Amino acid sequence: PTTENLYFQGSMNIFEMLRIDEGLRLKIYKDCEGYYTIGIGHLLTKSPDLNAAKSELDKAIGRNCNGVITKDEAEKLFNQDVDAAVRGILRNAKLKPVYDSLDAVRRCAAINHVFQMGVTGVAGFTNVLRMLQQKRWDEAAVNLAKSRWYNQCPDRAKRVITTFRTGTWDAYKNL
Repeated sequence: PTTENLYFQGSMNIFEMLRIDEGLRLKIYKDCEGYYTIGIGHLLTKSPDLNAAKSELDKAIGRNCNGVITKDEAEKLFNQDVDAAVRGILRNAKLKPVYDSLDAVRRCAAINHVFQMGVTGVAGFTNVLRMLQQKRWDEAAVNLAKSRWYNQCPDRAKRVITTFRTGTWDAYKNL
């Protein structure tokens, strides 16, 4: 690793990680599962109704957006959504002990997983949670790769799975 390479971990954090996995879009679009999304992975609604998505958007931002937001608004919403995922882990009796056992990089992977799937989805993966607590990284990554979350939308999840396997930021290098 060069001096620059050793600096790369200091540039990565949960925000930059999710920003790479989710992208940044200023107009409502459908994600890989067909759900209306905006910003940095902000899922607006699971309803097939674009009007519902627009109503949820206006509520989230606090103005009449007509389906479009600014980069600053996307960043603000993203920070709220990341804070929500962390809070959701820490108040959950199943997820908190696993999260606490993880190193800093895998804790980002955990927050990312919860941001993408929600708390009950993540807390339902009984075997993966035990594998992570037991530091069985290869087994945890193989089992994550069986999930519908990964298999239905591999490009958004693959980086996170690698990060659970290695505890490094290597999957986020050289985009």
